[PDB]
Amino acid sequence: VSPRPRPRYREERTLVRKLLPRPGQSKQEFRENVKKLRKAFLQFNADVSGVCQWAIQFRPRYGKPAEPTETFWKFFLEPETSLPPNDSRSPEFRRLQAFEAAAGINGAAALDDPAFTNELRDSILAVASRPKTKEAQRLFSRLKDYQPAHRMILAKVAAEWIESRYRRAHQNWERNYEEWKKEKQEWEQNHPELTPEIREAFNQIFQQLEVKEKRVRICPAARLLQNKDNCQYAGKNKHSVLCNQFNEFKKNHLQGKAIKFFYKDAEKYLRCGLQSLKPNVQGPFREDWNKYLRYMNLKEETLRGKNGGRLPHCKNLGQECEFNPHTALCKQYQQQLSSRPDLVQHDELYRKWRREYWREPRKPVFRYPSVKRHSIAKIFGENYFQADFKNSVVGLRLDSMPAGQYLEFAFAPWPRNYRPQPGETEISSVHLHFVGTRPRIGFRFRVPHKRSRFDCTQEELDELRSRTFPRKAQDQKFLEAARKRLLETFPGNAEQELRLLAVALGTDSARAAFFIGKTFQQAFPLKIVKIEKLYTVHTARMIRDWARLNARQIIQLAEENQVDLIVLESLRGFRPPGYENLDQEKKRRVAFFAHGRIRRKVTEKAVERGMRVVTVPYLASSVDENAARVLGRVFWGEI
Ligand SMILES: [Zn+2]
Ligand SMILES: [Zn+2]
Repeated sequence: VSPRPRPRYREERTLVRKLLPRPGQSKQEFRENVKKLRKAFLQFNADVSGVCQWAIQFRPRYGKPAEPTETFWKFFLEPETSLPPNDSRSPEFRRLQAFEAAAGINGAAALDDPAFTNELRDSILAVASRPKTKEAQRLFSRLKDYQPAHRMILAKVAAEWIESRYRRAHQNWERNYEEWKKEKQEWEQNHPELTPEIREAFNQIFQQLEVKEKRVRICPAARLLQNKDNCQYAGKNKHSVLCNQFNEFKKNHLQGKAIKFFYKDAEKYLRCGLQSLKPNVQGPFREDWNKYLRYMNLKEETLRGKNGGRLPHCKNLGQECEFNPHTALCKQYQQQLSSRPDLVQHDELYRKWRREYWREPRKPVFRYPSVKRHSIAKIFGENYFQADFKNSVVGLRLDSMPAGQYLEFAFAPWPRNYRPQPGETEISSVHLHFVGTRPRIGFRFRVPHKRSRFDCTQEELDELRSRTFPRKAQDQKFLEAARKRLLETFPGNAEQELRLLAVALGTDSARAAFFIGKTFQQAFPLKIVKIEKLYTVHTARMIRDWARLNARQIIQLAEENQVDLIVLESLRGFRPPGYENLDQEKKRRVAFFAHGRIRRKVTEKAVERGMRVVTVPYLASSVDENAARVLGRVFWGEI
């Protein structure tokens, strides 16, 4: 039996508490002690980042031959899959030994152990034989004089940082990239009129302009050819300012028949005079008119100027505007097309291609842990801390400070409401980070997942969605493989007994549907607030509170009905450019982020409470809320 990969949903908790002055100690003592914690936090970031800078040079490069360094790369990241299960030592200790050999902190002697394959031994030699940058020599010169336990922690935190951020995202991207290429080739074979020559022509036009966006914010080629003042980008709501203004005038100051016919009578008036109006509206018109000239900032003189008596604005907002001139970008495109009338025909088809197939999905780039976002925490393990939950005091032994000696702090007491009380768990480690200038400590302890009735992991359902079937065009294949995996690993008759909560998120109201097998059993109230309310892409993140709070309601309702499976709805696919006022593409982008966040929190909690999660595609319809029940039938594949 070849050993299995570590879980991604970890069976562990960290409770974070503010570090406080210990009662009877000067603000100055605290400050000097907090200064020592800050220096150790920053040194730990420097050390992990240094290890990452060294390790990341051996990442496999897409579509290239495996380097001889690759086995060491794979092992550093996930040592457990290459070691014997009956190893007397931990994968963490084995990683330490491989790292020391590969970095020349030690020799290959430690690697004579049969725990290590020859492939590993050979890969580690290949790493050690390479010249080291000055930076790596400085890092290894420093780490050589650390205690083994601190080096082990460093290696573990760097390896886990790289594996969990970069490597998962890189593996998701590779499959996304591979399938995008197959979908591109098929779309091009099915639309052969968009030849390479034509694509190139448009590509060069959009480079010459300076359009780096997939989705071009430019009037259609053919609208642009009409040669009128009609852009959909220049105004507010695809009309001039005056057209918007007149609409407020018509709601605020006009009444009865005047709301309809004032525009018409004003143009009749301007061209042919008051006596051209019906006798019975001359009176009201006089008043409506001098009011009109005041609410807009218009003179009757200059209005008589245009086309023999015409108002310089639309009469409705429900019509294409002729007073809304084209943006400078609309006009440059128009200039490019005028010397290329051959391209006009293919404008729309080329923009469809450009939105999907001009740019490959972005290959992830390695990111270092951020000090300001406290991406990582300094680890104090077995003989480097003490905790007294009676007097809420903690001792933290810095790296070179002797055994039994601690810097001592109080901390915000463990809440009584917080379910694992210190006495019903064991603290394996304390984790130090800073939020701004303020020190925080995390008490780390193990909580096993409740066992699911499904003999399948959430990690398998995620791999189906992210690797096996990554494209939107593969949604149907994703849902079919997920349903099949879930039905085949449910112990009984899934179609009669599988307990499922469906919750419809987004522009489908706050309703949930409980199913037993394929049978809709009960609809349940669910009090969610929408993304419209509660109002460095931001830092006023009240999404996090929105996500945690709304996640908790979904989980309570699921647990209350001994649910096996939570089915979520993803957010509506992205509309085509134009009829997207800048503001509403920001608000659709906040929705997507916030909803991503609710799904992740519900998933993490669900796996802890012995459940599984599946996110179905946005309910595509072609006036009451049946939506959660429809979502469940979509899962079962009746719709
Ligand atoms: Zn335009
Ligand atoms: Zn208009």
